Amino acid sequence: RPAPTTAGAGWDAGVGALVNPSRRRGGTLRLVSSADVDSLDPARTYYVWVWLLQRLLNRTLMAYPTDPGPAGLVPAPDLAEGPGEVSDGGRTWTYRLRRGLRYDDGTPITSDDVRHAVQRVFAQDVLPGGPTYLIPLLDDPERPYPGPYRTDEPLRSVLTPDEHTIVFRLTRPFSDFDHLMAQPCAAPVPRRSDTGADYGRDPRSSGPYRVARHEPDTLLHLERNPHWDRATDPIRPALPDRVELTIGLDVDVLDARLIAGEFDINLEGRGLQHAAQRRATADEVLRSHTDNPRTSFLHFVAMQPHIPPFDNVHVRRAVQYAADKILLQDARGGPVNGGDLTTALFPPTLPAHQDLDLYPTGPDLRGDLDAARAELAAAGLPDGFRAVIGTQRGKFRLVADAVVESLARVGIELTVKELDVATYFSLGAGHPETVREHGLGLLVTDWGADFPTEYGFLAPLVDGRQIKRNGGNWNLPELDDPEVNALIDETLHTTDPAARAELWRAVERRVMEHAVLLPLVHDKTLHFRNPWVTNVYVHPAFGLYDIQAMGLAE
Ligand SMILES: NC(=[NH2+])NCCC[C@H](N)C(=O)O
Repeated sequence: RPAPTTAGAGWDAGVGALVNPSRRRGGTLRLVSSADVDSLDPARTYYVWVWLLQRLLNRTLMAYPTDPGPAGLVPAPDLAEGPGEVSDGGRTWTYRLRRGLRYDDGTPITSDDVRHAVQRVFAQDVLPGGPTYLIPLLDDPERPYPGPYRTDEPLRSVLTPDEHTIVFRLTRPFSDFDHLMAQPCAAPVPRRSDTGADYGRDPRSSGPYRVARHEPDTLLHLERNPHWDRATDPIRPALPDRVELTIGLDVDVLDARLIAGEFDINLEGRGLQHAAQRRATADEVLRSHTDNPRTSFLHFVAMQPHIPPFDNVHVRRAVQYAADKILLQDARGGPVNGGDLTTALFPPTLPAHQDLDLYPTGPDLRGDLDAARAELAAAGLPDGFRAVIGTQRGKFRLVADAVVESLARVGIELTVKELDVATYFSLGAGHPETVREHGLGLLVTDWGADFPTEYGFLAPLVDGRQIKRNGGNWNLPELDDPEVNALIDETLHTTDPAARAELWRAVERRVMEHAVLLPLVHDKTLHFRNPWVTNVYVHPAFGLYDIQAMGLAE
């Protein structure tokens, strides 16, 4: 019976809890996406939803557990027997592999294959597209590693004492290393099957499923991996016999067919679009099949000290005070569906999350214009000034327009520069030269961490060492405060998680003191779940349903 005709578990039932629990194996899970995968090479994917799909295809040393609660944020032993063994003050990480495990072709998984996967990341000329956190942590600047296609000498910082042991000797302490071991670029790839640029056409699988067929822009079918051993996998229930992804639908077409029951779940997970949002949130039966989680993305405005007059802290504080947070949230969808207002940066899933509101916007949250004008006077610009805000067409433009309206009230006169959506991070707001070319003193953007920790969340946004001069830059103000950098370094060797949280609170406070980032909202989304899908929950590390946990009702 289609969803509109029978009530489900209830609004938000899959947020922090598991809906429709079952161990029943069998059936075909019908997934849908508006977009094709970015890559089927585990090293070359960045899409959050493809990382989710990778939980079906490939195992890793550590993986996020199948848990809707806070424990879901802590990597658990997967291919490893236990969590990474830390020595040398957070600089050496040792893992011990489970024995006798096999790929889909029946061949053995060994520590050499995990080293090979990590080595492949270095071949950015052949395998671009995935995360590269591992490179600075493992590369010797005095003796650079050119990747495994250009030399057969192994990476010197990665030891394999035997077939079931791997040791990573890092260039610096790194508290969050288990998280890097949970990313798909660290899933084992045996060198014997590594076809390099072509690997995605026929990747090996260590997970419960393997690729049966991929037809670009059309479909992806997965079948069981006959060599995966259920008894050896503490993460994956592997309930369906088959997973079939339909690719390429218009987003409203997708929502309509999903709600009609023609597909079980939206894999891409961008949420219901406006039309279906209205329909679902208004209907008592449809509400019972909907979850409204935080996505852990932050929507914010960045201000760039390299673009006068934004070099002046008082100019930046004036902007913070004059922000109409209500208007800005409304631009984000927000009378009722505009995410969650925030005056700070960390999502509330992180330990360091704190009350921090250095520039309050008045009793109605619409702006403290007196405070803003006083800041403008401090800047020597009491009547305001002219500037340019960079944005994208669409939702980001409505937000930019809300900034224009907000700031006009204190004589800050903004014009809007739109930049190409596709390349916004590579060549647009994410490229320091572009920001200078168009004189973009303000930039509208959003961000989600590549792993659910304070470092993963905040370092790319504020750490001076993370400024990407050639594009893909996420530190838009190009903040390079040695005190912030030093505090971040301290967190990375601090073993005690509580002391670590306090240091991160100091970092976030210092960042807000600089006033280079204006937080707007933490984003939220509406996911629809058909009632015959079992084990549905929003994975706290992803903000999307954990597809791999799902089954089908009898
Ligand atoms: N694997 C992921 N978490 N992908 C989505 C986030 C990618 C990147 N941090 C961004 O905000 O654009």
